[PDB]
Amino acid sequence: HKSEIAHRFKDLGEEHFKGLVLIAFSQYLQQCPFDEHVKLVNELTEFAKTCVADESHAGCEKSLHTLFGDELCKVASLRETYGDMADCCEKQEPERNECFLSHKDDSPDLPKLKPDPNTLCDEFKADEKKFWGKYLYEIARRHPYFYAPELLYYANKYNGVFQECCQAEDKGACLLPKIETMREKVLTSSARQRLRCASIQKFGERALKAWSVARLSQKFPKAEFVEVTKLVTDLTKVHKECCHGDLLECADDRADLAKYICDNQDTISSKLKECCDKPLLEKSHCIAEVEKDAIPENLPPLTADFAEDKDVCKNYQEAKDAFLGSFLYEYSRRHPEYAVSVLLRLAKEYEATLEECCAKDDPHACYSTVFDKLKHLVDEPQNLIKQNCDQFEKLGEYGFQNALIVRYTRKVPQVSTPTLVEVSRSLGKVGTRCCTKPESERMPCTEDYLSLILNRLCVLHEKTPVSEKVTKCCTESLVNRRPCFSALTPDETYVPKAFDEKLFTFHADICTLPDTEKQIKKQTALVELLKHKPKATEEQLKTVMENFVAFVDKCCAADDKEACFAVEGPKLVVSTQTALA
Ligand SMILES: [Au+]
Ligand SMILES: [Mg+2]
Repeated sequence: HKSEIAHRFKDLGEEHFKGLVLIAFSQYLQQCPFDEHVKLVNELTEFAKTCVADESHAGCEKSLHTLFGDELCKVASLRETYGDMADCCEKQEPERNECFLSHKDDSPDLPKLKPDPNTLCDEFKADEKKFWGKYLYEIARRHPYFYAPELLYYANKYNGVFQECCQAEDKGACLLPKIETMREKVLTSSARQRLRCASIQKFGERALKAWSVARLSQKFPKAEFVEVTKLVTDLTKVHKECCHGDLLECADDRADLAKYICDNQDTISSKLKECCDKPLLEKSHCIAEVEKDAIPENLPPLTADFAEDKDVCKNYQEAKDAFLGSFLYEYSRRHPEYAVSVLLRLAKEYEATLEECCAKDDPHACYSTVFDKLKHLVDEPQNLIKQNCDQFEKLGEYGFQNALIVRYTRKVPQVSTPTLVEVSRSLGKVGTRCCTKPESERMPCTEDYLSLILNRLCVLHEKTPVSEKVTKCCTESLVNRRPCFSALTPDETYVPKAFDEKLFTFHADICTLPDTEKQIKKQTALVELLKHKPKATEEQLKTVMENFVAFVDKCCAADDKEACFAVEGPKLVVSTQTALA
């Protein structure tokens, strides 16, 4: 293929090709209408055909970055709509693309899609392929780093829901639990992916390679260290690809990996037959979430290769990363039950122990007892879960969430009120995800989800920074991010924010609000309280929360919504300044 774009079309087929390109446009230019995007997609798609006929046509030898980028620069409303993004056009590739990426909005502030059974069913029966595409649109433009192939898979599943439910009688009661389930999976899938993109973009491939080794050695402990390095290499490239935005190349390599993995399951995992039956995209999804394989029986103890062994310092100096990779693998395959995040912590620690012990007099005497500083980092996470699950069960979801709001607002009062609300809400849902799960399954479940959610915090923060505490924690480590935040305590350095009455005014429009957006208004007010009076003991906040509730309820159900929020509102406000010294 003297022509990359031709290659892609051949390799992917029109349907997906057309999808991935719409995703890309939707991800770079996030506030453009669906229509205007569809347009560009066909333009690029027609041309793609030109090149598959004539690999030698003018332009075909151009990179997919050049090509796609040139198209972006032709959008006429682009400076108007996107600002300093228009300036990226003045630049050569690959600086141009890099500039485009950096203008991707991680918090895009677009209407929260509140789905109507009846109307959505109409669009489906009408245009199934436009409906599918508009899904692709609306997700991708809200998740500009969403793993492109996986979002294809999700559009599929979304179609499978609507194709089935619009024929049931009570369409709504059929589909609405289904769209709700998926939604969580999609946000999880988004979160996971943005953490992959932040690994590479902020800590190098090295970082994301290790994230991999770990996870894969757990999935396929029956695989050689050779195999796993091949497998990793491949999957990192896919992820490097989807992150820098060459989505077609991404979707390709990923499918090539799926093909390879099934073409080799004999030297990877017994758990693969079920996956290696499916259609293209279903297959890859199933491989991702495969059952782990039984750990091989008679493996030596670790303590033999990496502590008892004589020439460990030596091997470590010979192939720094290989040796360390080796560790990560041997340790990862043995212990499926550890969280990935923990396993990697063990790895950096091991690295630290060797790096200190090697430049010493009697290096063996020093490193012999590494598995000692090592056990010490499997217990640290273990006690802080105990508390959380003790607290979740004793407070319920929304209640635990509010406790977290308080802890976080104290920890880093600096951070944007909107961020603290969204973050604390997600740390909350972790209770309901994990504490339910079997006592010993607990710590890994929580370690993974916190990994994502904390990254979300770092991602919103890095953009427009405020807390050196947040930044220090976000940048100093990737693995030790979670401990780093637990460590933080409130700042006597924090001068309390002044009283602003608009932060604690409640209009009769609090009863219009849905349950979710109702708690948010409430939770926001909690933050703005803790921000104004940071010293206030939960003693007081207790009756303050009981008080908003004494009031929201007394008016939202009063004879005249407003005459209440009118007079009874200011009452509450004078109240709480008398309440909080
Ligand atoms: Au636009
Ligand atoms: Mg390329």
